[PDB]
Parts: sequence; structure tokens; C-alpha cells
Amino acid sequence: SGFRKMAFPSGKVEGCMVQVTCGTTTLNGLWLDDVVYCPRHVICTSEDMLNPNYEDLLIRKSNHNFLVQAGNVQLRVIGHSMQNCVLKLKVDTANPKTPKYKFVRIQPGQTFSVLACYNGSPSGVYQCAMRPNFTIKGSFLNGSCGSVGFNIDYDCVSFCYMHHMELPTGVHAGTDLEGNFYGPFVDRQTAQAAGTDTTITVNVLAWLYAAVINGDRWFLNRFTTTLNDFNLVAMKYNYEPLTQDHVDILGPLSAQTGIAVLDMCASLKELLQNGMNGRTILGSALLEDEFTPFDVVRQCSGVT
Amino acid sequence: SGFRKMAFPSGKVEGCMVQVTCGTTTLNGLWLDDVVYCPRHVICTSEDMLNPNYEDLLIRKSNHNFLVQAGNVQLRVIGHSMQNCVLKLKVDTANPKTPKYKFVRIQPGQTFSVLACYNGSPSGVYQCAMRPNFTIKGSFLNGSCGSVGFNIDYDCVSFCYMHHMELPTGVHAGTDLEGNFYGPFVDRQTAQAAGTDTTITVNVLAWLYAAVINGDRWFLNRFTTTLNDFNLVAMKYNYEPLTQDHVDILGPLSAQTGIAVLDMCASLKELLQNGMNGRTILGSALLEDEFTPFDVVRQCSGVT
Ligand SMILES: Cc1ccc(OCC(=O)N2CC[NH+](C)CC2)cc1
Ligand SMILES: Cc1ccc(OCC(=O)N2CC[NH+](C)CC2)cc1
Repeated sequence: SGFRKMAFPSGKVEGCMVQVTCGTTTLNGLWLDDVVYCPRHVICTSEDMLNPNYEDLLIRKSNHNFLVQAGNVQLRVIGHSMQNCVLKLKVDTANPKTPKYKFVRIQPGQTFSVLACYNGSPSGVYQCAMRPNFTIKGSFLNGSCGSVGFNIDYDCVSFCYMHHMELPTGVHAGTDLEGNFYGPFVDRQTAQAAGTDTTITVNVLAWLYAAVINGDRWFLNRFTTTLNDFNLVAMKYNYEPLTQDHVDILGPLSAQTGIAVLDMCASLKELLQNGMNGRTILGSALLEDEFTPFDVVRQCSGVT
Repeated sequence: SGFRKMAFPSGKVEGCMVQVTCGTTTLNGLWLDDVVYCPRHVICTSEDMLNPNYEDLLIRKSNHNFLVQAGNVQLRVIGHSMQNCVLKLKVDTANPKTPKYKFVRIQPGQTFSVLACYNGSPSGVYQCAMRPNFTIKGSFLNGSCGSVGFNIDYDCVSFCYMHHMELPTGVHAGTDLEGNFYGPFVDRQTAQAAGTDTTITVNVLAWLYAAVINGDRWFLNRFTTTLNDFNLVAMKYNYEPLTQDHVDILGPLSAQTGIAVLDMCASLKELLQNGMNGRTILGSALLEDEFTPFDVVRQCSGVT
């Protein structure tokens, strides 16, 4: 029993973290096979951070300008290319600790683990969700750029996020491992606003199921609702619309608890309308939306 | 910026996890040098779980009765001994992935990372605190026994916790790596009640400092208090007494923010008396007590 915000074990990713230095800028790179991936803004100077022309900045750069260190030992860079907002540095050594891996672009509401790194060294692991406004709410200090987000399927690491920057509001933006930003963000030192940070409804429902499974059931009510009625309440409370695809994904949690998805929606509706009244669910005084249905099944079944 | 419940990177501990099987019971062991540590209740049968006499159960056991698997490969057990509530299994192979390590017994209020494991395989990492009643609030399914709690000092792993059991209330009890239970708990299938789960005051203050550092400052008030006045309020709200030792430890957070410790205590006093009024701090609707002053400095300074 017990329900914790739980990250994937980070060992497989720790073995991929390197330091990349260009000029006076040091951040993190991900070393998979004979390629090191990092934020392209590693080449950026104070002058150009406002309106950087990355193709022009890169003309001034050679292989030997990129210093790649894996521990207290240097890697030889034998090629470099820009793919969207990432640099790929070809090195002469395949990372011997390269795990089975994929690059995936996640949808908003999907959760992943972040290994926060500084100078190619892991400092910490935490769990977070791609917000519906394509920001994440991380913990990133200067030097954390190139830190990655991942999910682990048994022994296969799916890399979904590379950290690039902090918005003036102190929320975080980054790319997939093809260098494409989540959301409308650009690797530029211009004020950029996030849109509405809506609540991930399906994830709240999953965590309500986790709560019932773990014996926190005070909030279960006598009501049901319909997807249309629920969604009217959702929209009013800045909750993402619930689709039949979401209802389908919640099916196994429904089956385990014997609580129909629409019944749990009606319980959530009353929690939105009435608030928690100083009570907690799974030790939270607000409705948690950074567990997916997959996370709840995983944690409640013990997948390794 | 941003403040996350952050675990230590778990790689160094992943490399120490093994499966231990005695009869039909399988749980986790920690393989350091040529010793495997696990809960002694691995020898326990349905018959004896109510009033197990471990010394008597162990007479019936030989080295070859303990099956130790590290991956899909078996370790040869060449000795076994009981130390308090742990079995030490001597194996013929030193774990080649043995990190620099210590065994430490932590105090209540101290935080650590748990690598939740099943069949010697890591499933997840999360952060938790030794509660003042010497329970922890984990996420442990059957087969998770032998999962360990640790802190990581640069490259040295301090092991502080081994998981042993779940109380009827679904909170968790375990030992240090010398096999001594935290709290008054015994490795026996008898109903055992936890004492008062009080709030770790010093940890709340540390997290209030983290909040200010991260620009969440709405709760800062015009008041100060004294340790005696604060502690009268603390006791009424089931908060642990604040000592001068706690004030001393908060000194650097005081220094960084320019908020005197007693001023932050007065802010906390008003939050206890007035509640949060539907506002959040660092995205929590309640006062978080599972960050130590050390954790806040670490996360707010980027230690690897
Ligand atoms: C995409 C990106 C990459 C690198 C950046 O570096 C920020 C920087 O160097 N500053 C320090 C001095 N401040 C006054 C201005 C910002 C910012 C954004
Ligand atoms: C310290 C400890 C070690 C092993 C335990 O195993 C519990 C068990 O086998 N049960 C399953 C069947 N239940 C009806 C009764 C409990 C319990 C406590």
C-alpha cells in the first residue's frame, strides 16, 4: 500500500550524461552510441542571446570547439550537426553504457522522470508531466540545460525531453530529442508567456482510483454524471476535456475498484464544486494531476 | 528555479539489488562487497509469522537454502548470520558494482531516497522522511521487502533503511542496515499501532525558505515570535518542538533570504492559525515537511 510520486530508476540515464563546453558555456549532453545530444544554445554568446542566428553562430564553430567530457576523461568530436534546436556531436567512441533506447515526442498530460544534472553529473531525479500549455514545472538551476526526461519500459529508455530554458515565470521549456520544442517556445532570451495551465483531468481520475485502491475513499459520492455534463464543469474549473479515449484508458482502474468511470467523474465534479473542506486524499490537499492511468496501474501492480 | 520533491540518482543502488529466495518467499537483498543483506523474515513460514522464533527457524536453514540471484545469474552463499532483524549472506563474489558506502541510523525528520524493488529489480525511486513516530509513508507492494533507503554524498551511498513490513494502517516500518528497527516495531504479523504522526517543524521552515527563494512569498507576514511562543503553537498543532539546534541549521537559509528564523516561525504560526485560505505554496495546499534544511540548500545550490 501507499502511493508516492515515483520516478523511474535513473541508473540507465546516469550512464549517458556528459558535460559539453563551447567557449565559456558548460551544460549537459546525452551520449547515446557515438552521438552526444545537447541544446544548440551551448554556442550562444551574451551578444546574440536576444536574436541568435544559430546557422551563423555555427559557421564560427569547428569539431574541436565542442569539449565533451564523460567523467574526468575527454571524448574526441569527429563531426557536428544541428537538428532543429539540438546539436548532435559525433564522437569517436560509442558510449559503452548505451541502454536500449527510443526518442518519443510525448503529448500534454504524459508524465516522465527528469534526471537533473550539472557539469554532466546527476544531482537528482523527480517525476513531472508535460503541462497542457507544453511547459513543465521542474527544478532547474543554471548549468542544468541538456538534462533529459525519460520513461523506462523494462530495460528500454524512451527519451522524451531535453531541458533548454526557464520562462520569466520560472516554468520550464524544452525539446524532444529531435530538437523540436514542446509548445510555441524558441531558444531565445525574449520574454515568452505560457498559456493557461489547465488540470489534466484523466490524470486526476487515475489518482482518485489510486486513492480508492489505497483506502482513501471519503470523497466517493452517491452520484454519476455524463461526459457532456462532467465536461461543462471541467471547462469552468480549467480542467482539460475528458474524451472517450480517456474513459477507455481508465477501464482497468474502473474494473479493479468496481467504480464506473462516470461515477468517479461525478465524485470529481463534487470535489471541484465543494472543495476538499480541509480533508486530504493520499496526503494532498489538492487534486494531483501528475499521475497517468499507466503510472497508477504500474505503481499499484509493481512493474520493474 | 522550481522546487521538486527530488530523490538521489539511484544508479549506484540499482547495481546492489539482488533477489533472495528462501523456500517459497522471494524478496530483495542488498549486495555490498561479498555480503547480501536482507530481512530475516525471508525464512518465515505461514505457521510462525504470528510468533516467529528466528533463532529456531534458522537452525532448519543452511547456506544452500538461500538462493541469491543478481540478474539471471546465481551467487554462491558460503555463510549466513543474523544481525538483529537482518540476514547477512556471505557470497563467494564481491559485487563488482559496490559503491563507496556507509551504514547510518537516521533521526526522525531526516529524508532519504527509496529504490522500490521487486524480485531484485528496481521499479521506482521516491523521496520520504523518517516520521517522528519512526514509520515512513512509502509505496510498497508484496515482494518489496529488502528495498533500501539511502542518501548519496557525491559518490558515497549512506544506507539508512531496509523495508520490512506494512502496519495494518498501511504505513511502513523497517530497519537500519544493522537490522535495528526504527521505532518499537518487531518483524511479527501482530497488529502494531503507530504513535502520533507529528509535523517536522524544521523541515516545514526549510520549505518555507525554499518557497521565498523560488518567489512564493504571499505568506510572509509583519510578525516575529520567540522559540517558546512558537513552540506553544507547534505543540497545539501536533508540530515537533523547534530547538536552537534547528534554528542553527536554518542559518544559511536565513542568511540567503534575509528573513530571521523567528520571523519565518511567526509566518508559519499565522499559517497554522489562519490556514492557507485556498492558496498554495510551491504548488502544495498543505505545509510540506519532507524537505530538510540540507535538501533545500542542496536543491537551491545544485549539488551533484
Ligand atoms: C535560450 C537561452 C539560452 C541561454 C541563455 O542565457 C541567459 C544569460 O546568459 N543571461 C544572463 C544575464 N542576464 C541578464 C540575461 C540572461 C538564455 C536563454
Ligand atoms: C514481518 C512479516 C513478514 C512476513 C509477513 O507475511 C504476511 C503473510 O504471509 N500474510 C498473508 C496472509 N495473510 C492472511 C496474513 C499475512 C508478514 C509480516
